[PDB]
Amino acid sequence: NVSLTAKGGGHYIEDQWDTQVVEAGVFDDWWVHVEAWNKFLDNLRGINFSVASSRSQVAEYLAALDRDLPADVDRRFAGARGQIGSPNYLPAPKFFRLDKRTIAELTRLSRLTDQPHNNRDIELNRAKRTLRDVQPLKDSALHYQYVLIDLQSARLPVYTRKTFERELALEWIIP
Amino acid sequence: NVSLTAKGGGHYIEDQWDTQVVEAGVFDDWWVHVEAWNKFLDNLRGINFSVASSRSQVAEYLAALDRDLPADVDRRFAGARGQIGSPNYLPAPKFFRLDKRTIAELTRLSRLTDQPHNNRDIELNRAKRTLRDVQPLKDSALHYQYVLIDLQSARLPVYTRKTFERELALEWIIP
Amino acid sequence: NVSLTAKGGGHYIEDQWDTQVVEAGVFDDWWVHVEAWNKFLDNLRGINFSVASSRSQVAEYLAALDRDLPADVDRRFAGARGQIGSPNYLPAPKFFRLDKRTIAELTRLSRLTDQPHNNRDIELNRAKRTLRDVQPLKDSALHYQYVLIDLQSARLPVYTRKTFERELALEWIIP
Amino acid sequence: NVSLTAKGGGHYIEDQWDTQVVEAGVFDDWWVHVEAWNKFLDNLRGINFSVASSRSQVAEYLAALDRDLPADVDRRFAGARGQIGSPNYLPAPKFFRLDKRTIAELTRLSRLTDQPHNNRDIELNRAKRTLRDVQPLKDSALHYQYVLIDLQSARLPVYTRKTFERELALEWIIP
Amino acid sequence: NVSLTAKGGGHYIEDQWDTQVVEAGVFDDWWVHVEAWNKFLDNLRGINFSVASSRSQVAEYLAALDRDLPADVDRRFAGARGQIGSPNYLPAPKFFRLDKRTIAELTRLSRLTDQPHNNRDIELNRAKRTLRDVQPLKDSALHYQYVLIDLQSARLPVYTRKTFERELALEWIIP
Amino acid sequence: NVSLTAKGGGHYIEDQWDTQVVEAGVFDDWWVHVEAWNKFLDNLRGINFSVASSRSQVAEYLAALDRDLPADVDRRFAGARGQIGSPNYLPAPKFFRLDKRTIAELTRLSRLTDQPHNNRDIELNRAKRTLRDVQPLKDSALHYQYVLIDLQSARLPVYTRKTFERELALEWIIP
Amino acid sequence: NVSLTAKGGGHYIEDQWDTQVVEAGVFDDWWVHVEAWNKFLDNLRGINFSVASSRSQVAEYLAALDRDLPADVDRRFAGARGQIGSPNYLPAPKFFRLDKRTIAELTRLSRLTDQPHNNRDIELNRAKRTLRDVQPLKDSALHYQYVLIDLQSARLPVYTRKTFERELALEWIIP
Amino acid sequence: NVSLTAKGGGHYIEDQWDTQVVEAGVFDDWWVHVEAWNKFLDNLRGINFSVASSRSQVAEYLAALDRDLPADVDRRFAGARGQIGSPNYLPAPKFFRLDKRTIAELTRLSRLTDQPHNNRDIELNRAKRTLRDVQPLKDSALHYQYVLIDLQSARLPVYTRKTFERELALEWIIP
Amino acid sequence: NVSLTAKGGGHYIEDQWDTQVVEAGVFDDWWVHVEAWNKFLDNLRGINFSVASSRSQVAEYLAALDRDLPADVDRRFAGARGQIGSPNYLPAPKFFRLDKRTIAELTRLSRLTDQPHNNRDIELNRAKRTLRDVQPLKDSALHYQYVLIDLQSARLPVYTRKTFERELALEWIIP
Amino acid sequence: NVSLTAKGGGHYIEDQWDTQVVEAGVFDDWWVHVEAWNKFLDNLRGINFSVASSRSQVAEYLAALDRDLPADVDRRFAGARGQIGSPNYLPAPKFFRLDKRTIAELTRLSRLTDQPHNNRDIELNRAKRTLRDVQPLKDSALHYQYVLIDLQSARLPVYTRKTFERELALEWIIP
Amino acid sequence: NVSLTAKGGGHYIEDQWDTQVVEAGVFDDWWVHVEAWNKFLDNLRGINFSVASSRSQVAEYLAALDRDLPADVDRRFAGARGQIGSPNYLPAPKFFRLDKRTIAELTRLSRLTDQPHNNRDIELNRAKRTLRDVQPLKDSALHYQYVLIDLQSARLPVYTRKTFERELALEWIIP
Repeated sequence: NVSLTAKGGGHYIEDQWDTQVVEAGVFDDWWVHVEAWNKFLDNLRGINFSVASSRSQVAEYLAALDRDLPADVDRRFAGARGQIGSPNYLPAPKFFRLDKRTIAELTRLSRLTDQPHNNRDIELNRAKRTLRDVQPLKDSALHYQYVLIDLQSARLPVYTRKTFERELALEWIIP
Repeated sequence: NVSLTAKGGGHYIEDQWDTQVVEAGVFDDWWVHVEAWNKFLDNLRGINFSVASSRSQVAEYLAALDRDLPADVDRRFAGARGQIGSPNYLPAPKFFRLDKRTIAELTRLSRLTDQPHNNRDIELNRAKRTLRDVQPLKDSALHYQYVLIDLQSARLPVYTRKTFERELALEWIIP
Repeated sequence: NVSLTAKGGGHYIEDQWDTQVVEAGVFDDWWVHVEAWNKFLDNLRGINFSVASSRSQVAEYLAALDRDLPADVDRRFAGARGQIGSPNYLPAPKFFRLDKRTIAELTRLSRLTDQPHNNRDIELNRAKRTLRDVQPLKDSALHYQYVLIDLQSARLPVYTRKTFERELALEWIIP
Repeated sequence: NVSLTAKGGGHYIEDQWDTQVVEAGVFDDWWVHVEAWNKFLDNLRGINFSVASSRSQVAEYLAALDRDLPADVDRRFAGARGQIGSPNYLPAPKFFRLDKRTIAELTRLSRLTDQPHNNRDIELNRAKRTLRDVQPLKDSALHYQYVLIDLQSARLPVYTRKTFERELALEWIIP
Repeated sequence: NVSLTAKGGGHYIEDQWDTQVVEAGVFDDWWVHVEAWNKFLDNLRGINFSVASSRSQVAEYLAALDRDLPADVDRRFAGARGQIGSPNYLPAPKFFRLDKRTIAELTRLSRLTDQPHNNRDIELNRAKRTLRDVQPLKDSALHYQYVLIDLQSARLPVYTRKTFERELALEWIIP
Repeated sequence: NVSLTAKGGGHYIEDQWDTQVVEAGVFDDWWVHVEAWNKFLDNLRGINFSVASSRSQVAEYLAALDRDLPADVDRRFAGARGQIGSPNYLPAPKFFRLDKRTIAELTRLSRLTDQPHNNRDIELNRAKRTLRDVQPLKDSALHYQYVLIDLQSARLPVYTRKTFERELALEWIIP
Repeated sequence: NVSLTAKGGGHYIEDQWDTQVVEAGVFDDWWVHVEAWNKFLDNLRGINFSVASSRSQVAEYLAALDRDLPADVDRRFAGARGQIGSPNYLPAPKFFRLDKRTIAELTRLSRLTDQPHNNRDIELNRAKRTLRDVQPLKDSALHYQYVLIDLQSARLPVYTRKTFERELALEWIIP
Repeated sequence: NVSLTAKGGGHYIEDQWDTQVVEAGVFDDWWVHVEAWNKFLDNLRGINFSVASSRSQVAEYLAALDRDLPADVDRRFAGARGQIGSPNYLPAPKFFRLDKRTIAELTRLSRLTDQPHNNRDIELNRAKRTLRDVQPLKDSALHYQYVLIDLQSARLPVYTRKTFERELALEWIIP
Repeated sequence: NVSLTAKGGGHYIEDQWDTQVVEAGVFDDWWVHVEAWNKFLDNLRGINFSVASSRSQVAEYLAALDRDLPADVDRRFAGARGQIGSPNYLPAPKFFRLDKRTIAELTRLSRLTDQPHNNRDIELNRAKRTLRDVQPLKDSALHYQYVLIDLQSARLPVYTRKTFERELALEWIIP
Repeated sequence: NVSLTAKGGGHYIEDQWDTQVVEAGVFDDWWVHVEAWNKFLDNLRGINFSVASSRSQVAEYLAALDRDLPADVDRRFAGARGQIGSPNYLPAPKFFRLDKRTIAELTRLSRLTDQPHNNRDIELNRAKRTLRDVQPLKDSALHYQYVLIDLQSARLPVYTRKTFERELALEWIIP
Repeated sequence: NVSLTAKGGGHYIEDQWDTQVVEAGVFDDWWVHVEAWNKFLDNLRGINFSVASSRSQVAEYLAALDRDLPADVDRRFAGARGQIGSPNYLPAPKFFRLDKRTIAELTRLSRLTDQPHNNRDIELNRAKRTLRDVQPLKDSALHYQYVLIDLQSARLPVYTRKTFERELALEWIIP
């Protein structure tokens, strides 16, 4: 994934594939599915700071919210299945383009949540024989509040075939 | 959800769908059902600061008060079922448009309620062998009073088909 | 590896192989497979600082994310198998050229994660008969946040036969 | 080793062998096989500082990554076996010339890793009846980070027969 | 946004678009919606000086009170929907032209509210172990009173199609 | 980027490319996309002085608000896609020419925000065992208010093909 | 590098090579690739003064932004690959000539960033048992602001074959 | 070294060898290889002042950047191997003549970096039981900035056989 | 601006444009819009002497009360839109011609308001550890009263097309 | 710049170029663009005396308000693009000839603004442990008022092709 | 440099070279390139008096604004490349003859900027434990204003081949 639409027909002319595709803004850069991005966001919403394994989640969800381009010549940009006006339509496949800027920020959260910590004092005097402290946690907790805000705030460009097609002058051969 | 009105007929001309719909102010931005927003608000009313799990609620309710556009071409904007003047009417489906501004604020509550804390001292000296303290809790408690006030105060635009139809020049083909 | 495409046909004229290949920017310098680089990156994402063996991973993954040129005369630069427009295509073999600059940085992480440490006090008083401390860990933890950011941020040149062929004037004899 | 190509034919004219070979830059100076150097480098990558026997490795690997000239008259400089364009080719034998400068640096690592230490306090109070300390280890740990960086960074001259032959005006008699 | 009226018909002749539109007083300069400006103003009214996050608001509201021209050829200047004298009218779309002068002033507030401050003494002696001071805050507080007054005082030109059309000799082709 | 419009057709006659393009005012000098410049500006609006990482943003955003000429022969100056009067138009690609003067000023902000500072006293007496001070921060804070004002104030020339074409006598061959 | 265009054809007549090439303004003097210079500049933009290893970068980047003449007879001045008007063009190889003046200035930054410092007091009283000070750092910090400004400000001559060929009367023999 | 070109043929007439070679400006005076000088320079670039062993480098690199005349009768001045216009060319062997003036300056750096120092106080009170000081280091640090600048600034004469041959009327007998 | 009336028709015969327009009393000399001049005047009315930023206003308002000729051939002198006697008329565009004399006086105010001052004593003894004095301020305060009086007093010539047309024998070609 | 109009056609007869152009009043003497001069003037208007960096501006703006002759044979004197009476006209390119007298005066401002000063007493007693004084600043402040007045007052000759052509008997060959 | 035009053809008859060239007004006397002199002048414009290293610039720029005769027999006086009327022309190479008078004056600035000074009191009481003074600086600051004025004021003779050829009866043999 984002996988989806399959090999067949063929093909992006590929005279333009490299001139305009692998050259930049592709592979180098993420694509995040919408209605897939929206629930991730609340996944981060969405976390207590901190008990471990409530921070182990940030680190993980960045992986497995699968984040790659919807097409490879041969294969088509993710598209609509079926005609309009009918019970089987299920048309809208959607994609958020993530700026280089965003990703760098996204990893920022990725290691917002990691702090080198003593917790391994619960075990020596508590299970055998004082208090834990949080200022490192908390100035990361609030840093978090801010880094997260901008991700929701800033709009990211939506893409589709009507659009990824117009957007870069690339077209899909019939035969 | 907001789900509801189903695939059939068809369809928003879709000549204008992207020009005027996915382009902005849609997907990017929330829709909250009224008479669904109203009880959420009291859900937040509505919380003691703090015993945990009375703050775990804020975080959750932001999810599952389901918050998305009432239509996708193919499908129609949420509408009235039945004719006027009759026992089966049940006409009014209503929607609050949430500003980009609001959501950012809404997450503000989302991590108003999270504070990195020591509570895990109840366990070592209390269950085995001093006092808890609240200033971090309380300046979040009052911050809360203020962030919440504006959500009730500020009116948010109500939408309906008579209105979402006029609002953006988009129309629903008969056949 | 990167291994792959096999001995046969022959061959890069080899009149130019040394003039333009072993001379520099080859052997001396890494090649990292794409869609192979992308998951490594999240491998590093991706680590807690620290419990050992969560830092033993950085050190290892630098090895075994195999990182060498896709060709040796005799053998061809990694290429596409099959014709366009058909079920068996599987065309895109991709490669990130790693700057001399990057590698030096990459090892920087390699011994970001190594710190000479006391941990071997858990054993004497804890298992027989005080607290661990983290400032060395943490100023490496944050150093980490920064060294890692640039690896994602900075774009690295993508290469392919249409491209590694044009890029250096080297060509593959038919017979 | 580097051993390899065997006695036969004969021979470097040996009128020039001493004028241009044993005189300097030969025997005096190392040769390191490529694709043999590359894995050593990660061998050093590649080490924790410190638990002993994770430092005993540096000392050893400098030996046994065998590091000597590919030829002695009688015998030829390491070369290609077989013709081009065929399944049995296996052509590329490669060599890094190591500067006098490098070796001196290489031993620098060799006794970066050796420190006179107390560790033999684990045994008296721990096994019979306080804490270990690391500043000597750690300012060697970081010294290490730097000494190692330059080894990867700096390119070292690649050599081959097309090249070791041109490089010094020495040639191999037919009969 | 200001978004609104949609692509269709076409179009500003565009023979005059650049002569009289992108040339100056457009893009370069803001447009603020009325009845959208009016509530912003009270947003600033409207702030206590100071507790942080009561100054974080000024900075934000300048963004997201969306402030751009109501038209782009192709699209029409924001207009009236429906005929006069009827239940669906909702006619008046209104716009404040903001002088170059105003914006520069508007940012003046933007960093009226930012002061480099010590507040991070509450944490060391108050949460661990004297008084805060306000003269920098207060001579910004009063500076504020004055900078804000002129924004309300000075009238800014209202615009509409009957007017933006007459105002610059630009007209909208029928077909 | 600014990337965009792709290789094809061809080409700027290139008899004039160097006489009038690489010679000066090109490569040497920035181009900033409009509606891309406008949000950057508020990005700077827009910052508190100071907590670090609220100043780390200035430094970054200067990079990645991508700032280069819209064309290279072969490729065309960024242009309009589609005919006038139709749902797919999306015509206006816009560009701010940045004076040599501006850039020098722009870097001025770039290291307005950097000050050599003691902050690393929070750690010794606060986390182990007095007040921070701001005059260096604040006379940079206000310096900032002024350097930023002129960037918004001063109009910068807008460019387009109707215009970059007339502006320098350069034209695009049909075949 | 700048490496690139390869041995073949031949050759600069070399009757003029020394009269007009090695004699001066060549080898003696740097060449910096454009679109390679542009990102370096922001590399320096671009640095905090100071935490070490944020100053270790200046020193390094001067090396490895590779800075040498695009040609050696035999080999051609870096040139365009392919014909005009076609998908494979990738024509523009560009070069900034660096004045003797610039380089001397460039090293000025090189040891702007180096200051003999006490930092090695963090370790004795902070890790075992007062404040750090910055005036040396800061009058280097501001010195920096100025030395850097001129590098962006001053235009440096762009070169190409159409130009390096005309510039010195040197020409490339066909056979 | 500079070693290189080998005994054979013979010979500089040697009627003129002493009249014009050993007499002066030879043996007495250094020769530094170019493209060998260029990387040394950045070697010095290139150093932090100070932690020891970052100053031990200056002292060393003056040795082992090997610095002697390219010829001894019998042997030829370093020359080109192969004909022009062909894949094996590798023609340019280059040499910087170092003035008596330069060398004296070069040693100036050689003991710029040496200062008699107390550092051996880290060991008595720090490892057993105050602050280090830098004014001697720093007025050597800046002295350094200046001594180094002139080495890059001042051009040094390039030499080659076409040139070392013309330069002193010395010629190489055929038989 | 004064911008306004647009390119079209054409044109001032331009046989007389230079004889009678650019020659003098045009470009050289200001034009100030009436009903635009009138509010500026009260802008200056209108200022307290002194607290800074109440004097920063004089300096600014001289800029941005935009002050240039209403026409350039091609374009017409600012004129009336629509016929007499009707709801849309909005006829009167008006202009004050500013004498060379006035402008020189106007700048007089421009640096009436600037005085080199000590104010930066509030900061050393007031914020850390006597009185400010005003005679320089006040003899500028009263100087001000007088310089300002004459600007209101002296009438300046009003201009319009009925008048700028008669005033210089210049006329606007029909076709 | 003033750059602009490009090489083509050709050419000033150049029989008269030197007799009447390079001989005097050209190169020797400045040309300042109008509508480029006008905003510079207010740039100087326009400055407070003094806080540094409000005087650093005078010095800079003299550079970069680019000030050179509009033509070099081959190239034409800056001219009008397009025919009269049409939407694309943009005719008027204008130039102020600066007397030798003016420039000398202009530099007068250039080092009106520079005064050798003590300011570097803020740092010793204010940041560690009396009043600043202004008479040198102020008699430069008022000197300024006067030197600036004459620049606005005195009219400077406007030039154009209809005029630079008549002005010196120089003409532009057709072929 | 001024270097440029290369050896070839030949030659100034050299019967007249010494009679009329090396005899006087040549070698003895400077030549400064125009459009190279013009930016130097602003380089000096252009300096604050004083902080050191803002005076170190004067001293340097006198060197490296390279200042020597455009020709040596054999080589031609700097000339035009290409024919008139064509895209490649780039004709005008220009030169200011500097009087003996000027140079002596030019060095006057050279040690206008050098004053023996105490600054090395910042270090003893300021960094360990009164005010700096400027009268020596300032009467050099103003002396500067005057010495600099005449350099701009006084016109210096422009030279070219049409002119350096006529100027001294020297001519360039064809064969």
